[PDB]
Amino acid sequence: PKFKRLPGHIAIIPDGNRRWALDRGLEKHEGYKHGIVPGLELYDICVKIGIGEVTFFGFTQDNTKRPQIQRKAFVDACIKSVKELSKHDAELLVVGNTNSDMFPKELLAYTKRTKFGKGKVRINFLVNYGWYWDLTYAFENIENIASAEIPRIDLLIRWGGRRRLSGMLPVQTVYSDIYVVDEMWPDFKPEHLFNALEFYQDQ
Amino acid sequence: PKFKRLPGHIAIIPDGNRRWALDRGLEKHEGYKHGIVPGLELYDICVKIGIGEVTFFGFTQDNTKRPQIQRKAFVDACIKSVKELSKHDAELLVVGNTNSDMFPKELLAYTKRTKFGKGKVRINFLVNYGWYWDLTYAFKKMIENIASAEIPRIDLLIRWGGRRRLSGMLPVQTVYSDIYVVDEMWPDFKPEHLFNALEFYQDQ
Repeated sequence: PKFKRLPGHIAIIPDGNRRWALDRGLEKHEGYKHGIVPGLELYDICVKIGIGEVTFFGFTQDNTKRPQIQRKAFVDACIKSVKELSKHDAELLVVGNTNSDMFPKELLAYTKRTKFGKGKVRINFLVNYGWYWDLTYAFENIENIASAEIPRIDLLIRWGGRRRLSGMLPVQTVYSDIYVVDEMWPDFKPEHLFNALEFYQDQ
Repeated sequence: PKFKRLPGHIAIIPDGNRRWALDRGLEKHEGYKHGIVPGLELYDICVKIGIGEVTFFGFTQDNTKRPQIQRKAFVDACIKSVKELSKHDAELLVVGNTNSDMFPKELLAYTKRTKFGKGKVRINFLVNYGWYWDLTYAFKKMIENIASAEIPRIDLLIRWGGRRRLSGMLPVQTVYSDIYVVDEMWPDFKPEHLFNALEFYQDQ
């Protein structure tokens, strides 16, 4: 799959895990564990076609107020995802509010950017993230927002059909092209990514 | 057209003016004036359906780096838009960087929210707006003191001309806005574009 122009940095909102699960007659929370392989496959594809940088929207400060069994499933999915990717030649950064009981302690090793393997691509995760916490971070210590190490996003791709930004990195998405996949994130398909890329290269 | 629900606050990016002009065989800068009447049409529909507040994306600091001839034209069209809306039942606020040779003097008067006729709808226009200028204005709860502070949260952003982007529109107020893209260029505005956006917003 050959492309006139590619984005330097792709933002991913991996939504639709709960609907995917109910839709299969599973419990809401059971969908998140099916989100991990989609993420590794997107990572593989990005390495092969040469996407420099990928940011995943993990979970916000508000998402922690969801039922416990959901929160634990989606937290556990983000941890598995970072551990797995660290096994596979990723430069990893986790941005989120570490000053919170809801920051998962297993990811404190990744709050400063860490080369793993040949460091093929920069992968960022928003984990216990909040746009308001991100922006106000600067008064307390705009080059200085929480998410300052995450650069401008060229293309944001959202699964699960909703057409909102959900407070993902307000500063870095000011001029980003947005593509919405209707399918749920666990139903990820290479062509979803390629269709976003076809769309991007035309802009 | 019966609605169970409406957005409180609609945001309009009236894009496509140049491509529409080129497509008619005009110069690029001649599209913007074909953008004025559509705006006054959108407002009349908002007033008649009960939309409370509409914010128009006029132009940004970035947009002024374009050639003299385009800048003059989209500034004139914005000035004419605001003057025309002043004749309606609208509470008008212009927001943007007034410490600039690029802010038109004729819109300074509108930088305080001003009720005309019966003030049936709040219209905000962004004129010499920049997202960086907006966030840094707070110079801690300083997000409540950004330049666009008088412009509340956006429920629905509707962009004409097929592009799915914010072009730096109100990063704070758009954090969770629903987004509807209309492929047709802004001067090809039809009531069906607004109705389709609101049906999408409600059926959500």
